Amino acid sequence: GFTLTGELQYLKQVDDILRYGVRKRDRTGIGTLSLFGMQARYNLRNEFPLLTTKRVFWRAVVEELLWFIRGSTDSKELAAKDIHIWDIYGSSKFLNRNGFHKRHTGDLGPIYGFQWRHFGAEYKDCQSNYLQQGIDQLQTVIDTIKTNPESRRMIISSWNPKDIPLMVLPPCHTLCQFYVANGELSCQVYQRSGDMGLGVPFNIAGYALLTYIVAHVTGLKTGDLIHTMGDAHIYLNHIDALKVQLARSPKPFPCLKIIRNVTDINDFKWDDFQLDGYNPHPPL
Amino acid sequence: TLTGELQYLKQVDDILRYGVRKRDRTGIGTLSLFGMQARYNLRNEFPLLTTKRVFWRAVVEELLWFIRGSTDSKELAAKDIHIWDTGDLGPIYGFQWRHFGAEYKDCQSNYLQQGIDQLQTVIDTIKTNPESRRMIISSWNPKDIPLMVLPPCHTLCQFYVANGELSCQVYQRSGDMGLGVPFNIAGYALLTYIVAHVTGLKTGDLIHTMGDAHIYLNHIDALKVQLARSPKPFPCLKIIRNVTDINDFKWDDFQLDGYNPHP
Ligand SMILES: O=c1[nH]c(=O)n([C@H]2C[C@H](O)[C@@H](COP(=O)(O)O)O2)cc1/C=C/Br
Repeated sequence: GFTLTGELQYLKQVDDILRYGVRKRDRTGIGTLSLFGMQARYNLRNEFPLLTTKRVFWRAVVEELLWFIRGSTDSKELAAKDIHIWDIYGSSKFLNRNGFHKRHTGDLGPIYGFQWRHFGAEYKDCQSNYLQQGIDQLQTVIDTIKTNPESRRMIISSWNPKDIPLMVLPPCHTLCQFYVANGELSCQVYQRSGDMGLGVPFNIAGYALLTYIVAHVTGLKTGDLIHTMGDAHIYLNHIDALKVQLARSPKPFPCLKIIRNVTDINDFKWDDFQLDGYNPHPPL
Repeated sequence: TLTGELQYLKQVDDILRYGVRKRDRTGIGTLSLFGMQARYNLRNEFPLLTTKRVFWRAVVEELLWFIRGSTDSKELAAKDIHIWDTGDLGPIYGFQWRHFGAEYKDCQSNYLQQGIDQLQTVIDTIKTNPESRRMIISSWNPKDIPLMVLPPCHTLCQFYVANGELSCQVYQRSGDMGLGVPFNIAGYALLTYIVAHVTGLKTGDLIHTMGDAHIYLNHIDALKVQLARSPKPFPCLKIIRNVTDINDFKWDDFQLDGYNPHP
């Protein structure tokens, strides 16, 4: 291979946004450097693509995925586990200032988890029960992988325009596609908007984890994660930090082991995962 | 740092040299690679492949068929274009582009003001919030998919403005390099030209992303021939009339110059 992969390509990406990126006025008010249309390959064979040049909150990644898997959209459940990444959007101050004054605290609307397990259902609130409503994208993929893995139609999309106005924020990782070859599960994720500073390393971990999880329950080996994105951007108030992180040579990716033989997609716990060798670089 | 049609050709070559044995949905064998991407420049050129003649008139008429939200294949046959061959194809691209989330009945029923007009929405957003990262047209509707004759290959696309130029990245889940992909490239390259013209913007890049990029085992020889050929300079597409309405485009409004494909 003469083309970069893994954390080298990620760093290759932030570098290009730093030299060729375009300054644009962002929704949040603060400016960003932007490039459009990127793609990075992350090998999943015998290693886990958890970025090492700066520490990734691994436990939040795990809990958020299981939070997606159970169809949940109540940020309080994450905060009940000291995972406060969605707390801002669940907070009462945000909900009222953004037209969601009738919704109760934590109600994130029809976010990822809802679209994953019940796409098409009419959303009520994060407390409601929606079982056997909508379309279970996650479970149809698992069924298709077991029945007809040659399929090129194994996709999970969160982009529901009809439900989007109810969402606190449009799905950044809009969809992913699974792919099976040589009894080896692969997964490409399309990310419409990717903040290189915060979200992108967090998402890469999640969809790598998701591929590991699905490949687990389907008896398949993990192939590759392909991280495709649209508006690849770097917030201007992060440039100084990203250039310091840029000089760090990334360490060997860690191992991921599942200590239990989970057969049910909903039956995964935080205590099921073993991460060996994660020795990221010291903070700023 | 590989430009133009050579991007497509290297992709073809890679799936032949590095491609994986994977079975097609119909039973035939294919060579496959998961995850690819190509950047086609739209500045003073149009990425219509030259190493093989592409059905230019169906690219245009199908798009204008998508734009007016038609799911009737008889509408394309009425212009001697039968690439979709009574009539009712189910809630395909046209119904998803203009009426996403509406209740589909048949190809003759009316869906105006029903569902969500993604196409006009991204148009409005370009004139209003060109810095938006949410300008997306998705054709993937798990609800309506079992009623489609064929699931959408081009799942979605995202538009992007920078320095007055309009760029589009399209996600194609499944790419037959032998036939589909070339027709598809020009399909979304043409789309960018249309939305740019309406919005008054320039044309940036078509970013072409693929999932299962594959080659059928019949087409190997016929692609080994095409790869032997030398690429030729891309044509120049000119929108000859000043159209303001996305629905006001006709075949006569397009002038394709300098297209010299191989036999
Ligand atoms: O636009 C296209 N481009 C393409 O390559 N193809 C090709 C891609 C693939 O071989 C086949 C689609 O079958 P599945 O992937 O669903 O099993 O047709 C098809 C289309 C039309 C889609 Br409607």
